[PDB]
Amino acid sequence: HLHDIRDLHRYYSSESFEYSNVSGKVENYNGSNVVRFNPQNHQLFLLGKDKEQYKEGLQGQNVFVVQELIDPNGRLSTVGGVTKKNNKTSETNTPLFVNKVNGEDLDASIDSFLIQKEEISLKELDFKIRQQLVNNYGLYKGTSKYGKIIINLKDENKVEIDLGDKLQFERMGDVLNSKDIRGISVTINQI
Amino acid sequence: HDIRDLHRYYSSESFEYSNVSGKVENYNGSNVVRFNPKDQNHQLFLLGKDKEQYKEGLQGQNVFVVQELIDPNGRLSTVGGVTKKNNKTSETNTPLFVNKVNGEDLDASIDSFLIQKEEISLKELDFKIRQQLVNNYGLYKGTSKYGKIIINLKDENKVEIDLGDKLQFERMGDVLNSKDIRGISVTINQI
Repeated sequence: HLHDIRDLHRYYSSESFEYSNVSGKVENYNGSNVVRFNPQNHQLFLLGKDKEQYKEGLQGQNVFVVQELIDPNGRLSTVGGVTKKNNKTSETNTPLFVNKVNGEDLDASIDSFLIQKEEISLKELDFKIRQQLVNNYGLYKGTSKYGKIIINLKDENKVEIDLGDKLQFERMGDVLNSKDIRGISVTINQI
Repeated sequence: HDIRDLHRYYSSESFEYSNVSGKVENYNGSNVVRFNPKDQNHQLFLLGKDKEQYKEGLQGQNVFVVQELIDPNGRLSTVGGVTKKNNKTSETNTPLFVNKVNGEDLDASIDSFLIQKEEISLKELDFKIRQQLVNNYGLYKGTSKYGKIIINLKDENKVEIDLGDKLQFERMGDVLNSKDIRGISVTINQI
């Protein structure tokens, strides 16, 4: 897990790409499973719920990509972010709350969050949400670092994400039906 | 304001009467409208936005009631809470996020809020949320007192209510369009 406010800031401010028609075989890279592709050369770690679902490879999927590192051979490595295609360009605006506790004060704000697909990886959800927090709510700046992103799916399940560190690599493979996302409430608990 | 009084008030029984009618009048300073369904004489203080809107009294509209007191003459007094008339049963479900901030700890739940009618006074919205919280989220019990209810309205206006005290009498006449309620997110800043 990545601690340190400055490190969190840079990563969640970085550039992201989204690719379609991504197919690769499958290959073992010291332990975890991988998929190389070249639209610049690329490497995709399946080590989560995608380890299960893409256990032999990718046929034509979409991949949300955030650059973790360039490995020794020169590959853009990235974890998770795999969605289906056929993956409709469905589109849903969803209520966003940012609740900024600062000891005894509370600066609450309302926004919305535009998911642009029928299916969205928890990786992409997490990235886009925090990038919005970084840009408009001063997340990972001064005293804004700890807190949670909370996602309500069809009024029954919950998805917590601790803002204190990077989304865990294991749950980057998770996928959500956009439709089901009812809202998002973030609560930054200030130092 | 004391936490046990807030507990009592927001733990109390509500009524919503149909077809309420009466002329406006007197009572020391403030406008009121005396009405009465079977066997219990009511007195409705119009001391806010409803002071202007309903300055010639009450045709057939509905009235959300919460007993503030029983006045010297025996009339059960109540402030605000007037909705439109018909006022159909169009049913909206609307997401509810509860966030309990206990120092460095943060416990967030997800839930749903069932609004039954097409319009709804702020008074009724305020009461129904707080009651749910008092019944399911240990509000007004122990260290749970301060915080805010933040309602998100049709893309995208905000309404804050402070949990630290009873809803200001002067806003009880405010009314919301039920469909436009995107979602509520309450934060309890624990002591």
